[PDB]
Amino acid sequence: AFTLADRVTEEMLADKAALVVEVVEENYHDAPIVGIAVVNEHGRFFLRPETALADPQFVAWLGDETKKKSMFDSKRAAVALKWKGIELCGVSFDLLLAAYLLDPAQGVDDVAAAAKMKQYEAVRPDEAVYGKGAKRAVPDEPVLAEHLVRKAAAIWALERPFLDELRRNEQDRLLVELEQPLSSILAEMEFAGVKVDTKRLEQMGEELAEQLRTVEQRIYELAGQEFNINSPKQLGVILFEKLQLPVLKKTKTGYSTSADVLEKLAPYHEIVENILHYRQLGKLQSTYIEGLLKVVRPDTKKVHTIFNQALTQTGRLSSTEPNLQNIPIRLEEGRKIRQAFVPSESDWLIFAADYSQIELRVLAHIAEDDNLMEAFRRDLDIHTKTAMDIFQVSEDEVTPNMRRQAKAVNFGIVYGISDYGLAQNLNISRKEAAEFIERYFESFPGVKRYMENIVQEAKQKGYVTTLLHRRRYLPDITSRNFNVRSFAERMAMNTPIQGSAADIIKKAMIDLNARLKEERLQARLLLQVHDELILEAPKEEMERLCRLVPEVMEQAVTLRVPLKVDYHYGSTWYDAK
DNA sequence: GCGATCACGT
DNA sequence: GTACGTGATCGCA
Repeated sequence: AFTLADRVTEEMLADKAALVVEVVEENYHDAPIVGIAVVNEHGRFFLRPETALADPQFVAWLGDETKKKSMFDSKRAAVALKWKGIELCGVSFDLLLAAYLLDPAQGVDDVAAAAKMKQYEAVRPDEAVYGKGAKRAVPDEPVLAEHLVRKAAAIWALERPFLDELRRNEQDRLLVELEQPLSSILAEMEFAGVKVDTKRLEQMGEELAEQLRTVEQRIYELAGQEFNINSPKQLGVILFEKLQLPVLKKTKTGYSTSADVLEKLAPYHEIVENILHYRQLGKLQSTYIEGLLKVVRPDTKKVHTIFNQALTQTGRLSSTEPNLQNIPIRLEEGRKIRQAFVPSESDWLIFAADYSQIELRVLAHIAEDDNLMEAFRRDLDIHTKTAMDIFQVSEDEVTPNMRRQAKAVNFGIVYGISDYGLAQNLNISRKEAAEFIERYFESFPGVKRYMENIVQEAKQKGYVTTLLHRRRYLPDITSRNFNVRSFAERMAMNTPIQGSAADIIKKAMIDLNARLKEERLQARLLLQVHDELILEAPKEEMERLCRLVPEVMEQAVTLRVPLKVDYHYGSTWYDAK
């Protein structure tokens, strides 16, 4: 049983405890704390938050680094407490991050899922307690208090077996020196948020809305009819039924209207280019203008993203509400959305720094391919150099299309694309793509050795690892379905590359955070997107940041090839280019 | 109201 | 067809 507590007592404030600070709303920013449980050597306690969070001794305990707490998803609680003006310190074990590191494919999203990994089932899944979707609801205090106490008791019971397995995997330092410190840095970044120029966004959205209606009127002209252009079903009836355009690709219920297909239907009818333009404009208007404006807080005029640290199978961060990694990077108005992201104070600027080709540099290091390593030691343009070797031409003989094809081979490596995906990316046959790949391996035989050796290692051990000992289990590597086996082989090759790059960026973030405080700069980390870090800082700090940030990022790890960082600053994220 | 499906940005 | 997140439509109960 447990103590349903009236007031905070001294025995609730031991120097080691499992702690539950429950935030039930999915978006925890400025969200209610619905209850608190503490389990320690003296007992098990449920506290009402209006009581506990108004208690000086309990608040002092929360903020005391020397009182150690074990938790699940400590960042959710940290941020919810930041919005109440309360600091959470001393979190020495995060069970969500521990479960993530042990097996990211398990999907661990609550205490019960993690507990089941160790045959502990005396805790319910959150979904069984709070309900799903519309029916979601905080239950009565007796049901709530038992749930929170069972979650804390599970965290209390599970710390030792989880830490023991992490230690056997050589992942104990990964948890304690990388993922957990990063969790606190991410909490600060989310809480600070990023200032959005909403008038600029609304002005962009008004541009699009008038452009969209011009294109949309033109499409109804060439259609001889009005129809929902945003319905791929109705658009198929207009294209392939009414206008009798060739069906080149089939979807599983009707006709494909992908941008891939439409670009090749373009010579046949003027409607097609107008559909393509409508699709561009409408994606910007719906996903990025209206999408962003919906998640800007009117109190702060900021967006406060939520970074998901325990989701991807490579170790990269993901982010939501908004997903600021999805912001377009190709077109002109694509990245012009980034004009809307501004410093949060007068006379501050945005500073952005990004790793140049970190994935291919990591590959050069892991594969120890002499040709790849030398190209980076000479700081060559890697796509031009790849074209030179594959086609055996001098630099001045590399045509733009040759460089494009080499760049597509290189991107297929960074992102693990199939050779059918290479064919599909280059609009060539599978046989031609295969010959492309063999010429690459003729030029980079160390990369070929690495690809063969890592697949054999994944088959032997059952998993692959990154430079900082993240692992990914690959049970499909021995499957008899060719497509299932092939995807697992590509993941064996890709995860050490993408996940080691993720490791390096996370270590750079931790090193940068420490250096900024050591230097007593006001500069603050705001975002991590792709291979880039974004900060804001007083304009009087730019010259110092120009030396400090690239140095910290370049020295985060020592590889057989240099790490290279490009950096810029400006009055907006766009202009930090 | 929720799930499957399509499309598009990463 | 890499890692993912989002929006729109559709057609269910």
